[PDB]
Amino acid sequence: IVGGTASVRGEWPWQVTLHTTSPTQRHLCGGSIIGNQWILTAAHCFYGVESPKILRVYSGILNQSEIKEDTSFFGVQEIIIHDQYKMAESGYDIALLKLETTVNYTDSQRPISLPSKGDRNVIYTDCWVTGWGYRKLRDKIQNTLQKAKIPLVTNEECQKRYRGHKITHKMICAGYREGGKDACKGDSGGPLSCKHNEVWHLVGITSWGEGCAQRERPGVYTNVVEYVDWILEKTQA
Ligand SMILES: Nc1n[nH]c2cc(-c3[nH]c(CNC(=O)/C=C/c4cc(Cl)ccc4-n4cnnn4)nc3Cl)ccc12
Repeated sequence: IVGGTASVRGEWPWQVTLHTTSPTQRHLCGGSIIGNQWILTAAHCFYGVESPKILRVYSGILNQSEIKEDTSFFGVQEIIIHDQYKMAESGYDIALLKLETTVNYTDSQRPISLPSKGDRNVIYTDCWVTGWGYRKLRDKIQNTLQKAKIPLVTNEECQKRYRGHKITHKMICAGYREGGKDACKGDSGGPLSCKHNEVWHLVGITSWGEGCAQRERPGVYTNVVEYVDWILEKTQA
């Protein structure tokens, strides 16, 4: 996260850190708890992941440094990537992780609601991007989960900033005209969380952008509301 601040313990309890363990253990991507056995994340996270066997999902983490050889984690039973996914910038950047067991929810590990039936035309004005990603293009994974408030932009404005890409209704963009706050490398797969009537909703999944926090280059997120039917089909199968 560029231009962000440190979170405190319990602040973003749906946020997970997805680790790979091959060839060494490290943070790969963010994700969001959406059910007791379900994480929603980005499809691009699994480029070069040989199988679910090497993945570990950690919940209830503020600092990457908390994770040691005895820290509990959830195994991944299945990775469900959207069947139309090819590359982040072309869309369908969405994946479900089915966990090997159920999360018992606690103050530190909580679900976030999907955008609700009947809310398709809500204007979200309180949206936040979170993660352990870089603070600039050439950086490192951060120890403490970072947060930044970022305004949504219209798809029409977003398309005008990305004339080399197809910005579709299945994407949502967020950024400041003058830049300075954004997601960056290592934030992908995590949430764009928006609060409406004091309830958090998973509005976006961090996906891609041109640079990080540049002027007139909003971050591009998977528009979760346009995948609710897909999510419900996969999580009810
Ligand atoms: N353990 C690790 N050390 N170093 C790492 C790097 C990565 C990593 N992830 C990605 C995937 N993209 C993203 O996370 C977010 C992109 C991104 C998203 C928005 Cl909304 C706006 C601008 C973005 N931009 C970021 N950079 N150019 N644009 N690329 C890299 Cl490289 C993952 C893990 C580690």
